[PDB]
This record gives sequence, structure tokens and C-alpha cells, in this order.
Amino acid sequence: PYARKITFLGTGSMGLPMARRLCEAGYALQVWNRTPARAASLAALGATIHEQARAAARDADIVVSMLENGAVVQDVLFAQGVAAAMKPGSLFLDMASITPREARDHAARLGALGIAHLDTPVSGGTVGAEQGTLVIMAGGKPADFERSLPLLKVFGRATHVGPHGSGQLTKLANQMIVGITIGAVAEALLFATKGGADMAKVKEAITGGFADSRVLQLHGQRMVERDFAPRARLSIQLKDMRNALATAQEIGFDAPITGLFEQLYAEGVEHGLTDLDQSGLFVELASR
Amino acid sequence: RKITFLGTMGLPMARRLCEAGYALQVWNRTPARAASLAALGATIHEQARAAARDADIVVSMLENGAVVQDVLFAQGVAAAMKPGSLFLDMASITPREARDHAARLGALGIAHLDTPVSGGTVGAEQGTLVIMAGGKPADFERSLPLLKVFGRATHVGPHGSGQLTKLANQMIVGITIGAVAEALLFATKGGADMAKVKEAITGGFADSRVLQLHGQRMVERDFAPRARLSIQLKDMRNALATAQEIGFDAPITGLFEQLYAEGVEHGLTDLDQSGLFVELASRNG
Repeated sequence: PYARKITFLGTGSMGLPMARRLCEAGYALQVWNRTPARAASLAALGATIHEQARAAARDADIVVSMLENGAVVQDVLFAQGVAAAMKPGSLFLDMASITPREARDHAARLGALGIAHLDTPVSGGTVGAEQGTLVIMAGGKPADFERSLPLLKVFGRATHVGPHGSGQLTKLANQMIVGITIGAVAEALLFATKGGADMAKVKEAITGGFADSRVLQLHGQRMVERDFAPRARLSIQLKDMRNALATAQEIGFDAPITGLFEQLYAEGVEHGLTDLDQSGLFVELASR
Repeated sequence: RKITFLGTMGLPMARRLCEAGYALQVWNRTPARAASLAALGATIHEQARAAARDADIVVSMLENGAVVQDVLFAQGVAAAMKPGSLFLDMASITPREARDHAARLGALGIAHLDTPVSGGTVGAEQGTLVIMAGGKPADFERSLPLLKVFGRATHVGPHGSGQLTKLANQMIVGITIGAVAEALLFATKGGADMAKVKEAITGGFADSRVLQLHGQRMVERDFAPRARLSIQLKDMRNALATAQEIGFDAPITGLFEQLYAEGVEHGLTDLDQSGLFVELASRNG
């Protein structure tokens, strides 16, 4: 009841499958993006592509950013005049990974201009995107979140976590757990293996017990198959660790586990692992 | 057909055993547990050796390597065991302890399989433990009908490899516990309500059994022992000790042995393993 016109800004990692469920739900879609073949794939689904982002945004009820980071988001919104050009009553959904400090800052500026902001990061990777079974962690006002919810349901299950920046904060909690569990799984599988155990059987043995996790089943299988082709790059996980640690020092929180994991990931990017998948941390820990 | 338990999760497992049609013999240290088992049809013996005598399969649920040696070699179970029989060790023992027991019993004609377990009291009542077995393939095959009752067994390798997989298992569990704990505290300091973050988290890349079970306990601040914080620390140390026998470098596990040690020093030894949350929360005021 609040929204029919949707704009994407960027396509991030799962933009395409999300646009297709979007069109399939009968939303009309405008896009501004930087990559021709994705643009074509989107055009094929019915989306209208614009050369300038401001143009894509202007008539939108809901503008969804799938941009990379805080700087890019700032530039697009303000250097490129997206904010200036949005409708009154419209909503801006930030899905980009961005610091909760940045989310609160963007929420203040847009509010200055009569535009609502929620920060709505996702977990769930490629098939949650295709199946509409993402998990979405939202920061902002309850009324805005209800306004959002029908668009949100198309992508997965959304949960309202708190006020502006809360979604990004729940997002960094989720990346800490993913970033550490990755290393826990690489370290235990290597331990078992130096011990003359064979990785596949061990994984098969602990499946369905206390050691079981979405990280063991997804990244662990990639560890078993030495398949480190990037889906989310190792350097993205480093950034998630760094943002979590920057947030920790700002809110006065001591996080030693994540401190160890930032070092280990930092020790991976040097050593030329930037472009392996996040599970590529196995490689760092093998060589040792 | 004939099973013995040495020591007792053992009560719900014996329930299942007895229903499933097996005859059971027990040697127990705890009178109330012997009472319950008596109630199910188990015959309780005074001496470990008398309960082991006529068994096809003897299942050890003793505490540790010392105790299993004691019970086997000192109190004559090994000497007293049948010609065909099988010893299943579910005790927490090192892979070295288990290679050694495998050989001493092997010289007496007794088969040996190390079969530790993962899962809760809830897994044991509902028959859905996960079982990690080291030892000979034909032995494993002989044991399977039995292990099937408890849950789902996977033959991982030769003697000593169930205990290896169990240390690997306990490494992940113990690290995931701090990971979940630290993430929930971080979010809470940041303003977020813990229940809500766990709700949001569930179903994506961060979901695990640790979040679902121990994380619910952290959310409710319910740290009553189901497996004690002492045992998890011991697990890390076993793991680091084996790590060193095999030449392995484990810096993560190494950090967690530290965190669990600081926890035990700060009074928390008899909390649940989810109690490491209390340690990480103190450090943070």
C-alpha cells in the first residue's frame, strides 16, 4: 500500500536475483548502475536503466542502495544529487555494508530533507537471494519499517533490530560470527587432518551435532574441495572485521576474539589472498 | 545381543537400549542412577569385571583416560572379557590413550573402537546423538546396530580417530561459544536488544547449533551446568596437547584456552560452557 516505484542504486552481490523477484511481485523497477552486462540482464527483466542516479531515484517510492561502502554512498546521495531529487514521503533503504556511525549520519541528512532512512543489511548469500529466504536486519523508526515491510518480504525474513544504525550494527555482529566460525572450522579441520583423519569424513561425522553450522556446511565444503573461488572476497571480510573493531572502540567495547581475527585476516590479504573467498582463511592457517 | 555399561547421558541411552530389545548390565558409581537403570530391567553389578564378563559389547562412559585404565587393567575387566567381544570407549580420552588401549586389549583378543558423541541430553533421549568412530571397519560394522540406537555413527578412521574428531568437534564448539557471546555483547553495548539480534541472525550465514542452544542460554542468562565450563577448558587443553604431539599450530584454540582459563580463575568453573559469556561480559564492565 505504500510503494509501487522501486529504484536500485548499484547491484552489489545479489542485485540480479532480487530484481527478478521484485518484478515478479509486480513492482516497477528503475536502476542506476556501473556494470553494462548486469544492466542488460536487468533491462531484460523490465527494469529501466538511467545514466545518472538522480534520474533513477526521482520518482521512486523506495530507493534501495546496493553500493559498496560509505564513501560511495555519500557521493551518490549528495555529490550526485540523489537526495536532492527524491520525492517527499519516499524511503531510502541502505543495504550497503556501512558503519552504524555512517548510517546515523545519512539518516540525519536525509531526514533534514523530509526523506526516511532505514538501514537494512542482509545475510544469506546467493540462493537466499534467488529463493527469497534472505535474512534482513533493519535499523530505523517503526512506522518507516512497516512502510518497508512489504518490499522487504519479497527478499526474505526482516527483523526490526532498533533505531538508525542498528541494522548495520546487527550486520557487524553477524560478520564477526561468520568471520570467526570460518577460522574455527578451518582450524579444526586442519587439526583433524594433520592427525590422519581426512577432512570429508570428519565434516560428515560432526554434521547434526553441537559443531554444526551454516558456515560448516557452506564454507567447510569449500574447504574440503579446496574451492576458494571468491563469492564474497577475503578482503570484504577484513573490512567487516575492521568496521566491527572501529565500532567497538567508539562504543567503548573490548573485543579480543575479533581482534585476533582481524590480525589473521590482515595476515592473509598481505600474502596475496585478497581475492580468494572468505573461506580462503583456511589457506592462511594451512601454510602456518 | 548382550550389552554392558561401565559408568553412566547414560540413563536416556540405556532406556533406548532396553526398549530396543537389548539385555543390559551395568557397573555404576552413583546409587540413584543404578536405581533408575534397575527400574528399566538392567542388572547392576558390584564389580566392573562381573558386569563385563559375558558381554558382546562393553560401553565405557567413564570420565577420562586414567579411570578407563584403572577399570580395565587394574580391576580386571580386560582379563575378564569374552573371546569375541568389543569395547566401545565414549570416555573423554586422548587419541594416544585410545591407540594404547586398543593395543593392550588387542593383545588379549578384544576389539576396541573409540566412539565419542556430540549432542545434548536431548539428543540422547531422542536418539539423535552424532557418533564419531575410530577403529577397524569390520568392528564398526559389528557395532552399528548398537550405535544406531543412540544416533548416527560415522566411521572416521583407525583407532584414536574418534577422539581426534571429538577434539576437533570441541574446538569448534568452544570457539563458536565465544564468537556468539562476543557478537551478542557487542550488539548490546551498541544499544541493540540481544533477543532481537539472535532473532535477526537466525536463518542466515551466522546460524549454528551453538547460537540456537547456547545463545538462547546467553540471551536468558541461564548458565546452569549441562556441560561445565571446566570440561570445555579441559577440551581446549587436550586439543592443544594433541596439537603438539602431532606438530600442529592452533592460534585460535590457543586464544580460547586462555579465555576459558581466565574464566575458571574468575570463579566460573561450574557454569555451563555458555558461561564464557560471563567472562567476556566482565572484561567489559
